[PDB]
Amino acid sequence: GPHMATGQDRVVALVDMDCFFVQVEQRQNPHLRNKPCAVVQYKSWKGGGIIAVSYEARAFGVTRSMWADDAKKLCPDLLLAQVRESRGKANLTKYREASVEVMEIMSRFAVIERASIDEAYVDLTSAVQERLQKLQGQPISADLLPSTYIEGLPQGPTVQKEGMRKQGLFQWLDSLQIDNLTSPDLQLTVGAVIVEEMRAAIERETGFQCSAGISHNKVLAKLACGLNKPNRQTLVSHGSVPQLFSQMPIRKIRSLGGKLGASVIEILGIEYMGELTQFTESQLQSHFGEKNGSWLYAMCRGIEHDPVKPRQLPKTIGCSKNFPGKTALATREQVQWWLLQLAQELEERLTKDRNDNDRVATQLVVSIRVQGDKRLSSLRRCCALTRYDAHKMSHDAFTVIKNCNTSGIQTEWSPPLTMLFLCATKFSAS
DNA sequence: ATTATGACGCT
DNA sequence: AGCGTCATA
Ligand SMILES: [Ca+2]
Ligand SMILES: [Mn+2]
Ligand SMILES: [Mn+2]
Repeated sequence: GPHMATGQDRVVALVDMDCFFVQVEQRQNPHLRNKPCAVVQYKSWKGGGIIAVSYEARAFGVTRSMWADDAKKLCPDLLLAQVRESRGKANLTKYREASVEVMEIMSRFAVIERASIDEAYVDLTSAVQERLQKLQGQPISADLLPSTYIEGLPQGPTVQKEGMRKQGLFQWLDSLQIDNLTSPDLQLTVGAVIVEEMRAAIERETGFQCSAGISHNKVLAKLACGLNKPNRQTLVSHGSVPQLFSQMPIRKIRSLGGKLGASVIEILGIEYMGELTQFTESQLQSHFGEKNGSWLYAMCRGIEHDPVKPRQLPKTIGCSKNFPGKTALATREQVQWWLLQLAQELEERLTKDRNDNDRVATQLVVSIRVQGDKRLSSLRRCCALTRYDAHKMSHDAFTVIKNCNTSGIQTEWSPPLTMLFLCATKFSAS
């Protein structure tokens, strides 16, 4: 009872941009705004591969991973924007730079953890405490939460969407104890007020809309964020977790979308996150290991302790290209040319990074895939990265992989290469 | 013939 | 270190 940790010590948010690469292209080209549209890379093979889709286009059934030619079958008026191509490959610089815009705004409010190109976690615990003492114990108006959903509400004893949102919010605010500076529900609510402000700032200063989740930890904040996309934010309280989890497929929780999650389902014979509560911590540890078992035992009760890491910049800078089917590299001159292409983009990004961020990478990782291998990567070798020079890096990369050539002829490369990857790692302050 | 990334876990 | 898992546009 009195000693049962409830994992309600923190306020954590996850902010995720809506249809992010699409919004980047729509800002640039006003003709794409408020239209079914998607972002595509390459074009020759089946119209190119879709990597982002506007909500108008999702209404037609267009999804990520779809070939654009196939997407056009569902949505003949689908508009497309192409990823830039430089040095023979897709170049994602525009989206990386747009990401920096958003991350710098978020950093004004709190320490952030960059979790992807389009999302970051925020630990708002301290900011909430500050805002609470500022408020001087006066109630929180619904007007301060104009885009917030309270998950699980309304409930108990209007047929429009916005009507339902306000009803739930009213019920929530009506129940709040604003006299208690330590009530977790109140702390989450103030957290949500700050996130409204953060999200307003992002939209004002970039033109980009986003969604957000506010809860007591990262996993719940991430889950919350997706519940009412686009352009809305969702508060998932500790108390909302039993009902929420009672019909929540296990694969929906971050880190359980793959083999581990499938094993939880198969081994335990369950489907929903809430069903995990019936197992002892030792039982879960027996099946899924010490770390996973403890994590599952607490997570199915809404509790997780993974900190928001103070890290706004990516830890690695990498350049990758596939060479599918018949385009696989079968000559040494081919392999060397593409290593140079990759190394030149890497040099460009590394030099910008050194100037912007006062650091230098010290290790070069080289990875390849060979025709036939189901694995995404076939071989990964590291060497020293001592100078930001594309010609040196590409020569070094070749040196570390050249023994993979099974061909007796050194001019030929066998078996052909279907992927090259160069990654700079192990940064030090400079 | 989704592709281009990027973090973190295991041994 | 090299490999695997899981994740996101
Ligand atoms: Ca997003
Ligand atoms: Mn995202
Ligand atoms: Mn997505």
